[PDB]
Amino acid sequence: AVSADPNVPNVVVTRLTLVCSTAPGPLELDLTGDLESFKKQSFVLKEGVEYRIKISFRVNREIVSGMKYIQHTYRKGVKIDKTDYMVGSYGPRAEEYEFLTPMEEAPKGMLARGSYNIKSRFTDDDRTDHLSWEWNLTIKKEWKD
Repeated sequence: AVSADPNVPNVVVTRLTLVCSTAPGPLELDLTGDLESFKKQSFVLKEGVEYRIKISFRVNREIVSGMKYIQHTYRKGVKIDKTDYMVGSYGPRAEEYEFLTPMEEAPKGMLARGSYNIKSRFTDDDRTDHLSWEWNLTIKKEWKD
């Protein structure tokens, strides 16, 4: 046999980047198969840093007009705030795309320092949900020192 039905998906979060003004670098997270490693590691940051998010996703099936990027800030198993970032429509033609969110200040404060489990659900207008994972955000005071 020379094939096993790879089930070519339409739109799925290929990778996740995180740039900033004083960060160590664009943290890249894997969102293809090895996702279990997310709960094993977190993202170190500083008290409420203004960082942007770059989502990447392949589109080789149909045009998904109405893509959305949600994210629930879960704390110790307790959702405290969640929002939906409208990405935009994307038609298949070559490879994935590179979305970009504005600088989002994280939670700051002496107690704000710690790991923050987040719930991101990659879906569209309403047809269905492309993919969703969970990663913790470890806040700090001088991650860039």
